Amino acid sequence: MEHVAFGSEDIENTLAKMDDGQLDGLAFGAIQLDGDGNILQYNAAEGDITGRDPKQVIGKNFFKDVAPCTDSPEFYGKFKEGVASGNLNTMFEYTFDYQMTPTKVKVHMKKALSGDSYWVFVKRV
Ligand SMILES: *C(=O)/C=C/c1ccc(O)cc1
Repeated sequence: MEHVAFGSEDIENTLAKMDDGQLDGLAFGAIQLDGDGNILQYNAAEGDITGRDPKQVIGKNFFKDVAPCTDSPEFYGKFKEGVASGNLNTMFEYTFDYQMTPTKVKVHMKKALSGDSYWVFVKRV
């Protein structure tokens, strides 16, 4: 397991250093999106929660295709606001329920160090 806690203050720095196998070693789900919501990275822990194949969701749109329950002011709205302001860093509870059993989670969204890149981190609650 990679030695990284969900919600860490410097999580973006740690993950900037990681390859795919490393991201798959995290204790929590990790998705990297571009500013339009297209899926750049998706780790094994996230697929364990959602039943999505991390190898195949890459390239799809998280808000339009994969996770319509997040296409809402409460999730997508916060993403959009943080992308626009340039300082995305927000945490909230949510329920994921499209093509998976309804699952309560805690979500942390945070701007990545690489350009036009934004993390969505997920753990069960
Ligand atoms: C609601 O439709 C949420 C769906 C979902 C959330 C997170 C994922 O990684 C995959 C699907």
